[PDB]
Amino acid sequence: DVVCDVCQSPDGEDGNEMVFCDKCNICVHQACYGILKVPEGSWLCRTCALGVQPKCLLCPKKGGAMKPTRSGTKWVHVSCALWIPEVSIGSPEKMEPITKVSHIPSSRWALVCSLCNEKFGASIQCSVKNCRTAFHVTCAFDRGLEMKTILAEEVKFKSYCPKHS
Ligand SMILES: [Zn+2]
Ligand SMILES: [Zn+2]
Ligand SMILES: [Zn+2]
Ligand SMILES: [Zn+2]
Ligand SMILES: [Zn+2]
Repeated sequence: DVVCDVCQSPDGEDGNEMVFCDKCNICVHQACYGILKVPEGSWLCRTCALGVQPKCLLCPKKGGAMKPTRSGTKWVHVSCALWIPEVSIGSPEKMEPITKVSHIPSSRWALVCSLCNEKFGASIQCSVKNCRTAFHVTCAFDRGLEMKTILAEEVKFKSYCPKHS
């Protein structure tokens, strides 16, 4: 039916409802996109409100829930910012801005996404400890890899290559 673009979940919660953008028809949880209060009527995402189609600094995928850095001139996928370790979210409840992008190591910038083979952006790797297979977060989602947020002794983000999914 309908799924949240960030976490790929179809179910809402009390105080964490599914909200739809009036223009691009995208769907996001309150907690996933930083919506503090359910709107009284229609609602717009950030890029539709600004009227721009920015490219993600970290992956080659176009469209989807994106948030801006402190500058407001650069944009990053919420999923990419969540799943890439070195990236941090300025506000954990407003879900913005996307910061510490400069902290991504050169070794991560050097990884080639095994799914699209586009030497652009930043890729994460398989959660299995010896699996060096790398891929974009958005590519991992679109291709259909196992992408879970599990609760350990603490939320841990697990992304598994096709072989280990
Ligand atoms: Zn969500
Ligand atoms: Zn929109
Ligand atoms: Zn991205
Ligand atoms: Zn890719
Ligand atoms: Zn693997």
